Amino acid sequence: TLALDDLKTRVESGEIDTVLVCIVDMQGRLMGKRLHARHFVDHGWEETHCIMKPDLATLRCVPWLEGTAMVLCDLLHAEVPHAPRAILKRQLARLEAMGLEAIMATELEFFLFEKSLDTTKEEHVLRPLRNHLHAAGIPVEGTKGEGQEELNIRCAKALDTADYHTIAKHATKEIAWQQGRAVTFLSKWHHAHAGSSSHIHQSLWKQGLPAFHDERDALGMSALMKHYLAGLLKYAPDYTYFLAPYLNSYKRFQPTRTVWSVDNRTAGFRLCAEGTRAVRIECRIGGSDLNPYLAMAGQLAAGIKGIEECLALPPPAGLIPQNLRDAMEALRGSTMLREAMGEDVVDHYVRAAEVELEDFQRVVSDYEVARGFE
Ligand SMILES: Nc1ncnc2c1ncn2[C@@H]1O[C@H](COP(=O)(O)OP(=O)(O)O)[C@@H](O)[C@H]1O
Repeated sequence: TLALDDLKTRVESGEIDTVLVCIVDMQGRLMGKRLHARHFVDHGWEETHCIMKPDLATLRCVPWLEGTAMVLCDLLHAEVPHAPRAILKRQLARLEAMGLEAIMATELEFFLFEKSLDTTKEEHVLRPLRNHLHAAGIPVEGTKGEGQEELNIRCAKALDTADYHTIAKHATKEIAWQQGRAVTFLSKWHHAHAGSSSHIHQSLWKQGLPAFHDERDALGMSALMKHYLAGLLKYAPDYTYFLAPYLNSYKRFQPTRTVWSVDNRTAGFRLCAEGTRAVRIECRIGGSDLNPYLAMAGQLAAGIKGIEECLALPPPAGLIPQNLRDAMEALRGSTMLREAMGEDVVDHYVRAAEVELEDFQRVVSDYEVARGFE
């Protein structure tokens, strides 16, 4: 990350002239304004409207853009509750009031199309992606080909991980564009091809130790981790919507069973690195269309309250909402998320799901037409 005073040298030098002052919307997108950096260092970092308060800890250079830097903001006379960033921070603050620090990672998938939007060949997008992100302070492990690719970023404090996921989403679209190539984070862009997921690894820490670990434990799972996983499991449909916010999200489901497992393909929750310090939980429910903040904040809610009831952990080996109408309702009736996040926030994202279904009633798809000549 980039010191404010450091920015101000880069501005007077004339190396940086743009600061993207962003928040993150429901869709998971960077939204905001593009300030002339002189204005930003003089009164723009203070506050601007749309109110956005820049968080100078989030200030980065943006190597895949000339003269350009960015900062993420808190949206405000207090913090607006249904802002995804704010929603994730709230859960995390619960966690720290218990001495617990969440540590998280995202296996972000996408599709590289050969045409513009209008090994060597892949790397013309992937290599800059890796290199520029790394040069933005984001801890890139690398790329793995699943034209379906995947970006590995080293785990981090959950709020870091969310920012990274977001920024890397952004960088990929931009770098692909500049490379004349399309990229989509669609969970299912076609029937014939694989779904793109966003697997989410999680673990809790306390003052430095892996709270999820009992060296004692049969496979390495401590008391608290079991309560945690049991919560994720109990409330998987409550927050299915934050994993699967669009119509198209449910077509990846052709990894949806409310079970945990260390070997299964059907379990919505894989157990990784059994036996070790790096013991953690993998949620495989989300596709790559998801909002990181919300998906993270949703599970932490379920994980926290799994602990606060000392809920018991069933053996490894019902179903999550199979569509968006069901998932929306499952959120509406989520008295868990209601208390965890607030009645107003839940109602807000319920309405968000409502608008998404209604948006469908107002366009006539190609599939209707084709199937409609009988
Ligand atoms: N304790 C942990 N908590 C959360 N995420 C972790 C932890 N340890 C590793 N990870 C993350 O899990 C992801 C999956 O990594 P893995 O499947 O072990 O292959 P590799 O680590 O060799 O890339 C990695 O991006 C890594 O950052």
